[PDB]
Amino acid sequence: MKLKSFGVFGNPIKHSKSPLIHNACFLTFQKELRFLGHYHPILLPLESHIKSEFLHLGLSGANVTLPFKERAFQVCDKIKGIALECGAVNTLVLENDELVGYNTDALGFYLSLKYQNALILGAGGSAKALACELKKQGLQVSVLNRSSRGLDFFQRLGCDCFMEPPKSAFDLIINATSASLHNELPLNKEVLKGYFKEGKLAYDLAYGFLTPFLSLAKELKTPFQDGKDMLIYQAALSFEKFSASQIPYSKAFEVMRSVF
Ligand SMILES: O=C(O)C1=C[C@@H](O)[C@@H](O)[C@H](O)C1
Repeated sequence: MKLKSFGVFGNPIKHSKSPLIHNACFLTFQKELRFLGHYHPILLPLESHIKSEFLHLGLSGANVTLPFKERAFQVCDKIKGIALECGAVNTLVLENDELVGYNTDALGFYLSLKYQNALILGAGGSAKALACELKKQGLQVSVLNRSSRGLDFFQRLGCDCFMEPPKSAFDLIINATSASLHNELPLNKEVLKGYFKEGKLAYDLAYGFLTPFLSLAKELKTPFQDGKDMLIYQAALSFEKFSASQIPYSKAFEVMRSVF
């Protein structure tokens, strides 16, 4: 069989479940695809650069996760699709000797959501894609962080940006904190409790464990959701791109969800 290599770049990367779900898809769709893909986790040092490694490893495609999504937007050769407005790339595909960047987090998030406004905690690649998607949907979006990082990007989208927690009710409260595993509460406990009591959904991008952020929502009987569904939808969308759009995301999603 013709073989193709794929991977996920991140730091850390041990917890990624992308290899498990992508490999299940490559194994079954090799008949329709006429090639056998294999997907591996790739721990990249914080300063090494993505493009050199992508090419050296001979990859046909890759995902990018924390803390490299903004860098991926900068180093890819061409940005296509909604990524153009996300300031972040989580999917790389080698197309006619160009490293092309896409963003499947935006739509993956949308599809994961079964709301009028949202508060996003975070300023990295994930937060950026989510802000882009939520503004596109017609929600009011507030972004809360500890510094002015990413201010230009979020303000140009039309988001309200804060460093002090805004005294407002939010339908969605989203933990998209950057370069973090989400083991800790991202805000003061009482501040979170206040938001959760007036909120409709507490959403955390972390998956594989119940984050303290989600636990607080659970304890308060506020609806909550971790990042599993988003992971699977964004992965299925990436797989569609890895297949050169021959396998639609709906088909990859079914296989991926089952194996996860
Ligand atoms: O944990 C993972 O494997 C991933 C998580 C998200 O950041 C995704 O955007 C990324 O493509 C893969």
